[PDB]
Amino acid sequence: LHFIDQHRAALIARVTNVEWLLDALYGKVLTDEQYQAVRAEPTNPSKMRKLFSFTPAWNWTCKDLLLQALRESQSYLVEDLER
Amino acid sequence: LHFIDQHRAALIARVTNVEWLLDALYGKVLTDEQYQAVRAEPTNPSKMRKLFSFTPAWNWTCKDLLLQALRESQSYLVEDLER
Amino acid sequence: LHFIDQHRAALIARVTNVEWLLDALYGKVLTDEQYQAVRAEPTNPSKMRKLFSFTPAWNWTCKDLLLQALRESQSYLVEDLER
Amino acid sequence: LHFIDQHRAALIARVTNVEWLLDALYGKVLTDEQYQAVRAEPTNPSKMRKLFSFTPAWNWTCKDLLLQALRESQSYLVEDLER
Amino acid sequence: LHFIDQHRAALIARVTNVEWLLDALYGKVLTDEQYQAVRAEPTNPSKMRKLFSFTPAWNWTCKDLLLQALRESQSYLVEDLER
Amino acid sequence: LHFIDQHRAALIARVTNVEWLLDALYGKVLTDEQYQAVRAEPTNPSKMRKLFSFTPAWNWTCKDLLLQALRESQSYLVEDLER
Amino acid sequence: LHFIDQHRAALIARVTNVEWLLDALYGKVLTDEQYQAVRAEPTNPSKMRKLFSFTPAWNWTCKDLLLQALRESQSYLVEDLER
Amino acid sequence: LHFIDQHRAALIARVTNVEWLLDALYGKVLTDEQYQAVRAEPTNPSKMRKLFSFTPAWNWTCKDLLLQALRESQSYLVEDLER
Amino acid sequence: LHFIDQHRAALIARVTNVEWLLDALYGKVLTDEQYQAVRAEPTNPSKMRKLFSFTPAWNWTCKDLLLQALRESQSYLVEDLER
Amino acid sequence: LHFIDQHRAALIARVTNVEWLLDALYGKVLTDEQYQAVRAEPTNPSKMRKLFSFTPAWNWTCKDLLLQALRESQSYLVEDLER
Amino acid sequence: LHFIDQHRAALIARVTNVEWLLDALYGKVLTDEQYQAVRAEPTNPSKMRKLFSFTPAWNWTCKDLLLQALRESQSYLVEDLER
Amino acid sequence: LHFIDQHRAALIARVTNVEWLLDALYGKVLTDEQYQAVRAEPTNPSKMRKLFSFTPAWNWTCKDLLLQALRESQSYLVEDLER
Repeated sequence: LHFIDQHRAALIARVTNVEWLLDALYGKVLTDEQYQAVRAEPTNPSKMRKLFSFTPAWNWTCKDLLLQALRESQSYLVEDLER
Repeated sequence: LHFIDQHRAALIARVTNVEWLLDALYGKVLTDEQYQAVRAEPTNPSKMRKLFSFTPAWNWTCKDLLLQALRESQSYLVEDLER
Repeated sequence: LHFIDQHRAALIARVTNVEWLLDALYGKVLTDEQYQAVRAEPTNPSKMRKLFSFTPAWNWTCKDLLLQALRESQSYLVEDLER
Repeated sequence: LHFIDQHRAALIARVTNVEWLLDALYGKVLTDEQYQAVRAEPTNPSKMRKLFSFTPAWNWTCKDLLLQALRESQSYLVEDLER
Repeated sequence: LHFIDQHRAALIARVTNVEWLLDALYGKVLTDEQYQAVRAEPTNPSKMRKLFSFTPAWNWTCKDLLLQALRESQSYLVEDLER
Repeated sequence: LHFIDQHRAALIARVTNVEWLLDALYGKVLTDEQYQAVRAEPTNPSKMRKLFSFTPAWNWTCKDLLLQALRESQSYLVEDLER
Repeated sequence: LHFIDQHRAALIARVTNVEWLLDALYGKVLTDEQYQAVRAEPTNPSKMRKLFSFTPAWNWTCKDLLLQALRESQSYLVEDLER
Repeated sequence: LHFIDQHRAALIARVTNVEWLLDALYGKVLTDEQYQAVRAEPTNPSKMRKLFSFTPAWNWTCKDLLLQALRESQSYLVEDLER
Repeated sequence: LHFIDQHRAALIARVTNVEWLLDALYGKVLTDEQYQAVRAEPTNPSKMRKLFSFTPAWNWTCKDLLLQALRESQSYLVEDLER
Repeated sequence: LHFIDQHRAALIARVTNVEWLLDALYGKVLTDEQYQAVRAEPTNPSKMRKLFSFTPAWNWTCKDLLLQALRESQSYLVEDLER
Repeated sequence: LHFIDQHRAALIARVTNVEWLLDALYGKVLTDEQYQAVRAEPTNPSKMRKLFSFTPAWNWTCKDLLLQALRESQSYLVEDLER
Repeated sequence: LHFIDQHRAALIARVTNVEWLLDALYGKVLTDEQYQAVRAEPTNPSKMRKLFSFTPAWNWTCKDLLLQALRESQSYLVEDLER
């Protein structure tokens, strides 16, 4: 939701489990070519910036899916960002 | 159809899968040179503006083809725009 | 032949063994610089689009060579596309 | 079949016998280079993701072969996923 | 502030962490299209010149935000330029 | 409104997001040919002068639309001009 | 020779190796500035039209050099055009 | 805590019991795939650098867990670093 | 000085670092609009001709600044022209 | 200091312990993203060139830090280069 | 010297060690921005053409430096070209 | 010789002893960086393609050296390819 827009710069610089999020978003939010494009980036911040480059087309439901995936992956990161 | 004329400004700024639409429209609505010209643009809004520059010569059927490609590619963007 | 023009959009999105086709087409249909340019692309659809960008110069024999290479590489993809 | 497309995320994170599947699929579905590429990955999820990267070119028969190999190798994993 | 106007030539040629500054300025001083246009440039001086092309519209507060981002990113470059 | 006539010279020299304004005014205040004519200019001041050349035919509502587009695009430029 | 004048429209639309022809013609038929001007065009048809814009000043020998470069680069395109 | 950030370079080069720390952190700070990736490294400094690669997402509690595991495993190393 | 008026034709055809000179002369001899106009030219000779088009309004000091920038940028070109 | 600028080409081609230098420069001279970018390069000369790409922003103190790290890591290389 | 102008087309198409030449020419013939611009090209012929684009400003000494670097890098290419 | 050009596609796909050839060619035809770049590839066909990427700069003597190394390493492969 609005969480990933409010904490965009911190999420790019601190998310370390990106392949899990990609697997969670594959098929329903991400097409195969976007998945490949994200996976082809060198480093974690590069992958996160590439993933954020697709967000303008998303509605609230896709962002909620990403937030739920983040909660399942890094529960401590979300609590740190909220706090 | 009239959908791409009513939501032109939002479609230019929010469509992120342009190569898929170009592949869908190739041969039927786009020629090879127009395809190359669109692909030569730097950013996604530039590509969308270049593609929209060809629309004055389209009839209802070509716009329907573009709308069907958009529904297949970004189903959430079309629903967000309609809603 | 006309097969690669009739199934262009499906071939860009589904071919996964591109280096084998590049090796097969090297020297007779592809020059060294075009080979390097195709290899420089990040993902498989990007490589396929780059390879297709050279096809306007080809005659029927070059397209037949590409089709034979595809049949030797992915026999199931060609049969799936034909059916 | 559609089983490996429905349970992709769970199959990536839970399959522990990848070499057996590779030997089962060698020659019929996987070429030698793809076999080497899959075997060159560090971890089991990396190998599974690399193997899944080749699936867009497969038809129903190749996926059925993979599912039969999975049933022969992990019979409890398939039953867990089905229920 | 006036600092980025006084040291424009040295800032174009010596800033090497541009993506961090772009993330810092995104959403407040830069729109999405301007962010994409800056990120589409080949080299660091090209990115810096593209970013400086937007400065005529900025007031003092935007330049202060850029200067604070620079201090957080390259503390040694700012001190070297001041000294 | 009269704002764009009072600050004409400063608006020509300082507006850096012209394509967004063109998209906002398209269809309602600008025709297609005028849109292309404005987009064909090399530099930002040239584009702004070309856009201003059409203003003698506008009423208060068109200028209000341009002002609202400016407020949405560069809120800091409008505040700097007013201050 | 007269070949490039009789097949001008098809040569503009089907030549895909333009940099090789430019390197072949450099120094003898093209000056440095003309080479830069041709190379600065976005797409292949644009490059070929820019190159053809210089031909009114050529004699038979320059066109023969261009035809020899074409045969060395694309033997199948020339054979297709002749056939 | 800040202890593992203050002594990062010394902890990379001197920790010799990495499997014990991995077992201590498994499930609560480390997922299965990250555990596998760390275990797949050749040497102890390589494993420690891979483990440190995941740290940017951690909060104070995760670092405290790592420090407590270090105290239980190497009491002499922590005392040597503190002095 | 008179050096750039004596060697105008050779300077137009041989200077290859134009953006550096533009940055050096920005603010002091060139305005923002003139900088944009020079930068918008396609090739290096076109950029140098556009830059030379502004020289009729320059005094000795501006030409001295340009000559000093040339010596800092291309020391071998100036020595070759003098020799 | 000016040592790493005087012996840049020899330092790129002869430094074999790059991870130690990266650990020594982490935090105070290198940010996390730059650290990852350097570590993501294939070979030692590639890593050295990537590290040198960040040097334009450094002052004398950062270069002195790098030189001291080099002295601690390779004492024979520095003595060979000086002699 | 005149060698690199006489064998320009063969040198663009056959030089495979470009980064060594760039390191050899850095700081004396190439500035940092030109080094970055050459380094940002995709393929070896693209890098060679980008490097050759800077040659109009060079005198005999710079070309001799490039020739000496080529002889040290590829001794067999120079001998093959000479014969 | 021309042997490694007549059998390029079979040599890429069938050579299994690449380190021996690299050791044989080190110093005389391969520089240290090229040796590292070839050794950094994942699979045998990747290593062979990387090695072939350096071939355009070789003369007949270098190719003869590679052929002699192949004959010493694989005698059955050369005999199979010849017949």
